[PDB]
Amino acid sequence: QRPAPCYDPCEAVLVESIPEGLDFPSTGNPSTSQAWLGLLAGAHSSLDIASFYWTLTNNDTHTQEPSAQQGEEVLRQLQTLAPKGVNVRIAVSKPSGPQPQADLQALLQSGAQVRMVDMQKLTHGVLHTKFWVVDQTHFYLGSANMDWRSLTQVKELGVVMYNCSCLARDLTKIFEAYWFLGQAGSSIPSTWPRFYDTRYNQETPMEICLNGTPALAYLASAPPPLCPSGRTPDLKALLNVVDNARSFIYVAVMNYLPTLEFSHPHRFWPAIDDGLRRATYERGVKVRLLISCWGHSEPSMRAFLLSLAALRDNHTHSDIQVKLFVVPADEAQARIPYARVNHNKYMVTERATYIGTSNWSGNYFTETAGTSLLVTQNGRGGLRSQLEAIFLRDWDSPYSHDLDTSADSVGNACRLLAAQ
Amino acid sequence: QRPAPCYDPCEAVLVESIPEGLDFPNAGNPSTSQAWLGLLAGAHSSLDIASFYWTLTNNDTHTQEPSAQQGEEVLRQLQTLAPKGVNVRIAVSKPSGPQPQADLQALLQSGAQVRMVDMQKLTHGVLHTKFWVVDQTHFYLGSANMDWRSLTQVKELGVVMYNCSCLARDLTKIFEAYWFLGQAGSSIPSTWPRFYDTRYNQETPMEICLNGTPALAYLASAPPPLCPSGRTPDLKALLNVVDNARSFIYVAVMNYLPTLEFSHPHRFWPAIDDGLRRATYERGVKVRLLISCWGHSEPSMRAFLLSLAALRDNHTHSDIQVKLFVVPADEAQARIPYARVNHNKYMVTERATYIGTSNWSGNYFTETAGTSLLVTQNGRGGLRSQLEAIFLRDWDSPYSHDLDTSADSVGNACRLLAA
Ligand SMILES: *[C@@H]1O[C@H](CO)[C@@H](O[C@@H]2O[C@H](CO)[C@@H](O[C@H]3O[C@H](CO[C@H]4O[C@H](CO[C@H]5O[C@H](CO)[C@@H](O)[C@H](O)[C@@H]5O)[C@@H](O)[C@H](O)[C@@H]4O)[C@@H](O)[C@H](O[C@H]4O[C@H](CO)[C@@H](O)[C@H](O)[C@@H]4O)[C@@H]3O)[C@H](O)[C@H]2NC(C)=O)[C@H](O)[C@H]1NC(C)=O
Ligand SMILES: *[C@@H]1O[C@H](CO)[C@@H](O[C@@H]2O[C@H](CO)[C@@H](O[C@H]3O[C@H](CO[C@H]4O[C@H](CO[C@H]5O[C@H](CO)[C@@H](O)[C@H](O)[C@@H]5O)[C@@H](O)[C@H](O)[C@@H]4O)[C@@H](O)[C@H](O[C@H]4O[C@H](CO)[C@@H](O)[C@H](O)[C@@H]4O)[C@@H]3O)[C@H](O)[C@H]2NC(C)=O)[C@H](O)[C@H]1NC(C)=O
Ligand SMILES: *[C@@H]1O[C@H](CO)[C@@H](O[C@@H]2O[C@H](CO)[C@@H](O)[C@H](O)[C@H]2NC(C)=O)[C@H](O)[C@H]1NC(C)=O
Ligand SMILES: *[C@@H]1O[C@H](CO)[C@@H](O[C@@H]2O[C@H](CO)[C@@H](O)[C@H](O)[C@H]2NC(C)=O)[C@H](O)[C@H]1NC(C)=O
Ligand SMILES: [Mg+2]
Ligand SMILES: [Mg+2]
Ligand SMILES: [Mn+2]
Ligand SMILES: [Mn+2]
Repeated sequence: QRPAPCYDPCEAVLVESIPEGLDFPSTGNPSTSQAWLGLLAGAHSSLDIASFYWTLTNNDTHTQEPSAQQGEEVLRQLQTLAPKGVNVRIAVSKPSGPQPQADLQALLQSGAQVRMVDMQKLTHGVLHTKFWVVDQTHFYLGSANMDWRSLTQVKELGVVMYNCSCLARDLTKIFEAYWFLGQAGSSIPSTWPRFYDTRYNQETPMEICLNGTPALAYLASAPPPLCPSGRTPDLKALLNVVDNARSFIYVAVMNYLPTLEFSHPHRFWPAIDDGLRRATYERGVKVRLLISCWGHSEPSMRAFLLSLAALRDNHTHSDIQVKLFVVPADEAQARIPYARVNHNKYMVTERATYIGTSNWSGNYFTETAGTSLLVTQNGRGGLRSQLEAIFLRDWDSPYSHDLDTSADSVGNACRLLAAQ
Repeated sequence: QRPAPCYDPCEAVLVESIPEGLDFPNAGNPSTSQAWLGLLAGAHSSLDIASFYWTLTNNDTHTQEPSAQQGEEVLRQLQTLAPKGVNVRIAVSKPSGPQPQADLQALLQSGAQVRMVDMQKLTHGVLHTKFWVVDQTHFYLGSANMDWRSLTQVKELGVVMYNCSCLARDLTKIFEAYWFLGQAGSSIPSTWPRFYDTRYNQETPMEICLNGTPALAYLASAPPPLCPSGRTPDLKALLNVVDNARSFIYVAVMNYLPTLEFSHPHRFWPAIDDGLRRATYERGVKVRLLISCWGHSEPSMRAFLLSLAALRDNHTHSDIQVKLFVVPADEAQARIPYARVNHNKYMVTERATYIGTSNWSGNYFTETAGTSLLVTQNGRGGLRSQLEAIFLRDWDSPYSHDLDTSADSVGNACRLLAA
């Protein structure tokens, strides 16, 4: 019945990017930059990267920002891997139109292998997933793109799992589907071959030793056409955490919208929304939704968030709260394209950890590629409590604002607030 | 494979009860009282009544109100039918606990047949339906209970369909299920016998001649265990109207709650709520929900109504609006038990009419008995526009209030306002 357990000494580390000038007067996590540099320096045999886009340099973004140095160093170290014998495979989303690929050209010339995946053709989605698998042993999974802005100008949340080969090998099965689909002539197979299958899923998670105590872990993926036998869909894994919570659900995600954003005519998509309403009304669960806001936020988000916030009622014990996280910007930072936003995508409850790559609207679960890590672990003081502390740090910070906040007071453009 | 059309000269009349003191300047339907007295006077062979409870007299309600006299006259006329040869059959919900039944005892003594239906035992619900079928030819369907207060002290909305035997016989099939289950030793049959089945439903409605022009009509019923082959469930019919609307949905219902109420564990029930959200967001449908409010209103409705009201956004063209209809009550009116509230339960769109007996929460569609009339009819005017005109009269009146209105300022106690 149950699959084999894992004997590897798995260790998980939450890693963040904190934008320049964002201050939290309190503990510290290793930075995305530091963690990535360490992974690269120790890579000896293989590196697989699932990626959305590559802008690791100032030239890529047509900027002259000092704070692009960290991404430029990442690209410099990446270029050293293939010449020293590491097998580098990079899957990247096919861009919407003509676009130079200076980073990937440089990596190809160093000996890395690169394939573009045309998710638009295959599923009408895009390859939005961000992860690394290093020597079939460690992996990074999280919000940070292959982007210098993802290190110093955008807030990111991810995890690095070290020394955990069983789960690294499991994640590689998700990578291999991108790798297969990046080849000329590819199409979605009606049945994925058995070597894509996994035994480790919602019904039977992987038993691992995580920081020296037992834990249950599995990896979910999207979209459904890429799901082989045994692989839990991302949406199912997410809703299972929501449905199982009995005390609180804390969600930090850049975008939340109960719609199929890009499909015509536009379509209502209440899967997650009704899950949250069911949790608070049926089980008294305290729901806190921390949504990001910047100049590029879809303004239709505001009415849907107000609709959830209205479900606060002392007598039913319904208790959903919404705040908007806004990264401030000064004049120089405002000139950097697509920067100064909180990019995290995660959920934590009193009993479970969910760390994802996708924003929370319907296309990310039906058409677009993504991956999430799901962990449960008995006891206190582990990965789950560390992620809860990050959430509460952000939730309580001066960068989080109620929906009635004056837009002219938050330090960056925010479309989801009124002038009132 | 379409079923036979009806050849009867069907004629529909909307009938209301307007509580004493409720004024609408310059807005003219026969009252429930008048319509019921007309049906009783003309009845020559049969009267079937589905009913929730009977309090047609002052003594029933322990009051001394002159406005009870219309209900008392209805009871006096009901007592004349069986002695004159009319077969009277009355189905009534079994009360929660012991209660006197003065009205039904008087009707039994006159020769009427009365059966009490234990819906609590059968389905964990109650027999909430209100309708009359007269001479297998006419019927009343609507919100009014067999209650003197339903004539003069509560606002009611119903319809009388005259001269329409095909549809009246169709409604009797729903009555016959109540009538069977009100017999000692009854149980829900695993399959209902064929004589309960109907051919007229959402997929193939009855073709009738309604006020001289073609129309499509059918009758939906609740709960599912009482549905024989062919009978559309109330919830399916309701959601079909919501899902087919392309311009507006106007709903006037006493209670709206997206829950399976008084269930513990509490159960969320978004069937209708999500249909309205889908309509406004996907199709740009303008939704107006007119919910009643009084001192007995369940206070948890407020958060769910505010949650719908938040979905108004210029650029998505989402446009849901909520108001509360409050019937004023002075200190004398407030001494009357369970009065001074708007009882209507109906929905109208730019293309369809829905008139029901149930409030809009989950138990009414899963466990409790109810019935609704569904009509579509090509053309301007008609029943549909008459019901729309009633809705807008109420919506625009000084008795309808936005959810940010002070609770001091609506003329009666209202639990859904913050003050
Ligand atoms: C499961 O197991 C794993 C593996 O063991 C555990 O992960 C470990 O967690 C440790 C936390 O106890 C963590 O410890 C470090 O965390 C922080 C990261 O330090 C890094 O950055 C520092 C600062 O870098 C800035 O400054 C330098 C110079 O000042 C600049 O060059 C640079 O550009 C930056 O601007 C460096 O100084 C470090 O050398 C390191 O590179 C640090 O904050 C920690 O140090 C201090 O932390 C406390 C409180 O924050 C201070 O009060 C105290 O003085 C410490 O000096 C510390 O170095 C481990 O790094 C991490 N391991 C790995 C491999 O990442 C999981 O926690 C565990 N989970 C459980 C138990 O649930
Ligand atoms: C499909 O066909 C059906 C069948 O014909 C149509 O139904 C008919 O609709 C008619 C509407 O034009 C309607 O006509 C009358 O409607 C009103 C109701 O009249 C009744 O009540 C009056 C009220 O008087 C009482 O008022 C107080 C209230 O506090 C009482 O306490 C007290 O007892 C008073 O007596 C009575 O006076 C009437 O005798 C009657 O019982 C009336 O207001 C209408 O009268 C006005 O209009 C006429 C001419 O239009 C004027 O001459 C008059 O002076 C008034 O201004 C009117 O008589 C029919 O009653 C109704 N038929 C049935 C059987 O119900 C549907 O409308 C049709 N649908 C469509 C879409 O076409
Ligand atoms: C992953 O496993 C390696 C072993 O392969 C760990 O490295 C050892 O760490 C201990 C404690 O710091 C040292 O005593 C050993 O000398 C190290 N050996 C080697 C070969 O490096 C490493 O610390 C583990 N990583 C994490 C994050 O737990
Ligand atoms: C229901 O059917 C009866 C029977 O035809 C209709 O009553 C007739 O109406 C005409 C037209 O006004 C009168 O001239 C006749 O005298 C009536 N006959 C009888 C026996 O009453 C009646 O109008 C129909 N519609 C309604 C709403 O009752
Ligand atoms: Mg999915
Ligand atoms: Mg039903
Ligand atoms: Mn769980
Ligand atoms: Mn319709």
